[PDB]
Amino acid sequence: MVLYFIGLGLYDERDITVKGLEIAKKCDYVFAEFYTSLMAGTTLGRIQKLIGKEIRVLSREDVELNFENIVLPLAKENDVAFLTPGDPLVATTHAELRIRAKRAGVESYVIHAPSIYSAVGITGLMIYKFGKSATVAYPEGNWFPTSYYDVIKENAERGLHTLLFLDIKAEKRMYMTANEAMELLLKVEDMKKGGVFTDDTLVVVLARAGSLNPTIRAGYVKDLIREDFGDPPHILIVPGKLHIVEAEYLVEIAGAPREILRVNV
Amino acid sequence: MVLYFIGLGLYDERDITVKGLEIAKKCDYVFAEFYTSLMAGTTLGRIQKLIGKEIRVLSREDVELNFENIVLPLAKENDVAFLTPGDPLVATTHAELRIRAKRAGVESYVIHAPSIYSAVGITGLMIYKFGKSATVAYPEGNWFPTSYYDVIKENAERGLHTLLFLDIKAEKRMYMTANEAMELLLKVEDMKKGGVFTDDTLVVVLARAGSLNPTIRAGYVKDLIREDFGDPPHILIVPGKLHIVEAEYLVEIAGAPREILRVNV
Ligand SMILES: Nc1ncnc2c1ncn2[C@@H]1O[C@H](CSCC[C@H](N)C(=O)O)[C@@H](O)[C@H]1O
Ligand code: NA
Repeated sequence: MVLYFIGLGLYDERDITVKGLEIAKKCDYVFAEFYTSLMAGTTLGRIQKLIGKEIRVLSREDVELNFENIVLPLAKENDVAFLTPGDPLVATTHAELRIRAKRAGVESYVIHAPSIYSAVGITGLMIYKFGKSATVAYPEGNWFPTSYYDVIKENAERGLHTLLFLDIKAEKRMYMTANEAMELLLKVEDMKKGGVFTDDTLVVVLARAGSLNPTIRAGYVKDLIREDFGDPPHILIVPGKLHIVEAEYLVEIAGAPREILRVNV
Repeated sequence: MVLYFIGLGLYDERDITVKGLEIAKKCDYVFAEFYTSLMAGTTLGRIQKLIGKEIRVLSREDVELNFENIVLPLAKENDVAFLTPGDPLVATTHAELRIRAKRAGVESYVIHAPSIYSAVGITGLMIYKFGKSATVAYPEGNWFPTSYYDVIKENAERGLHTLLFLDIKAEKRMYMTANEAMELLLKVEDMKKGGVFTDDTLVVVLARAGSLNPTIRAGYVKDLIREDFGDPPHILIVPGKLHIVEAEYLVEIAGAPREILRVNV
């Protein structure tokens, strides 16, 4: 009679919360999806071992189309777990899945886990200063999306920080690097000429959040555009005017150049 | 020989990540603070039991004024952990404590935990649509804080949602409720008369996120301002222009007025 939406966390199989692990262990069936995002620091096998249950993986179609035929039927007479990377209902559309559960007469509960939305606090950037978020998507064919450029403009205009999710082809396990995102943004700048993103723009890169050894770097596009930030996933941030405290953290912790203490404050 | 910033989670001792627990179990000394947020579903004892270590609780003054005198000295010869509610670097100034660690020659690591900042995803409001965040602070003496009113205005104009952290006076066991936040906002409205927060404003309340049965409610201020949302902690959200899919969830899951289903395009 119960369906548990359980967050897997940021990076590896230890990023799930104790609550989520123990509940997953007591469930009769455990499902998981890896199409909204991936757990770059672990594997299905490792996660299976930790939980001590076989995990049935579901595709985007299995969920978006046949969630009530695959998952809900079992949740009617058993305790079922549905695992997803990060924090459940975060940057996803699983929210409506709770409505599907309701109409099928199934109870559902959410077991939270860290999300990059909050994890980016490790960059030293104050959380309240973040504005609207966006995703940088790969252009393809005759399609060149640029709305993320406008989000940065509107945020920075109000002194707010912009969290930019980088394109990911989950099924193919292909990551867009921060380097690629920067190249894309410069190209967009060249087309819109808004003065939003240039070689002089200060950016922050967070790689492998959740890992004990994440890469946290800050500097101007001209110097970071070709830097190696390590293995994905990469997250790009375009800070607005930093607070003194923010800049100091970037310099002391993210190796930012002293120059930001006077140019970006 | 290192210092661990470990988040404890939203509600109870089990909201810590498995990563955080295993690491905390092997530390020589464990410190903590419980003034930045309220974990309404656990106690110091339970946390101590789970981690299997005695925990020395610090006050805001101990941290802000003497962190390098109390904690850092031990971290020079031992493995030390500093525990906090939710995520240690979200809506706190703890980030700066990493700079102090550096100067003391102490390497520090951060272990994330579920945060209210991402847990709001359970309201059904899309996380990317949130703008600048703010805190509703208790007025003290002749001093009546009001900036949070302008944050709402700026966000709403942009059709963005506004997350409002509520005040907390831990040493006095005072936890601002959504009801008090609302009362204060109506007062600010009467003064600034910007038409930002009135009896007809649609709001969302999330209480005790992290527990299995949090209170999730959406509705007009006139109807919710005197509603009982249960024990603290609470957060208040003033949504921007709602997406049809956000409205549906608010209605089906948060008991919102069915009329919000009719969005004015
Ligand atoms: N479990 C919870 N449920 C509802 N609100 C919460 C909450 N935990 C924190 N809050 C909100 O956040 C405020 C504290 S600010 C500190 C947040 C913490 N660092 C975190 O990452 O979660 C509380 O006063 C309340 O307004
Ligand atoms: Na945000």
